[PDB]
Amino acid sequence: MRLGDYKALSFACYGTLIDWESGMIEGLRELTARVGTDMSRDEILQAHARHESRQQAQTPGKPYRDLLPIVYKRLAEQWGVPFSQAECEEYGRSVRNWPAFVDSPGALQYLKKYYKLIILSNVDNKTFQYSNEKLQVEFDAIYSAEDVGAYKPSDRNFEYMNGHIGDLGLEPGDILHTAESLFHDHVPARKFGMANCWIYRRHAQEGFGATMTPSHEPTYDFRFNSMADLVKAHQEELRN
Ligand code: NA
Repeated sequence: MRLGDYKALSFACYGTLIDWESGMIEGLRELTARVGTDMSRDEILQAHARHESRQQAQTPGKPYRDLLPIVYKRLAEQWGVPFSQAECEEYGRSVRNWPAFVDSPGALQYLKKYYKLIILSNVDNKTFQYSNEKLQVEFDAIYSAEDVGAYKPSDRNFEYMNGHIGDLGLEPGDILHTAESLFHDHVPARKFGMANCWIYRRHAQEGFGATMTPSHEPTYDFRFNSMADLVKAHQEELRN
């Protein structure tokens, strides 16, 4: 069972290629400073994961940049600190500052040589253009939550990808779904019978950070601690 068996990789973006945990810690810094209970990073991320995934279910058609402001409000109210709508809206704009993992641009450019690259992302298209600039690769397709009308882990996102990859000359069995989030990506990927590759960005950390804690952890065909390690295993495959 080999990385080279696939014509395409489908990538989650935020948490896999973009360091959204660092990004949102920064975007929430003013808000969490108001709380002054000195919350740990992961408590902030997990609190965000809860309000984000629930609001994504509540208003699946809402652009991510308009959804995160509601998450900010919910966090502020849960934590019991004051806030303004203007801060909420600004937090939804902060995605465009969320930094790439440093191995992402180089890894994606390497992978581009060997695979069509597909994005399957919990994001709106306007926001994602900024992330794509940070990533410095051309994607063969970008299937976003805005396109879909729903957020991962909804079935609709994978259905929407499967219904469009024919335009790229692909079938679902050609695609290795590559992602960090067990909850958003690997549970549904397995439900759709996709081969999957877990980029275990949190290998040296505890718990699931900005993704919901899955009750039934999914299997995965490949696992690597980083995009760099995915590339390393690929180069090794070609050596053999
Ligand atoms: Na994403």
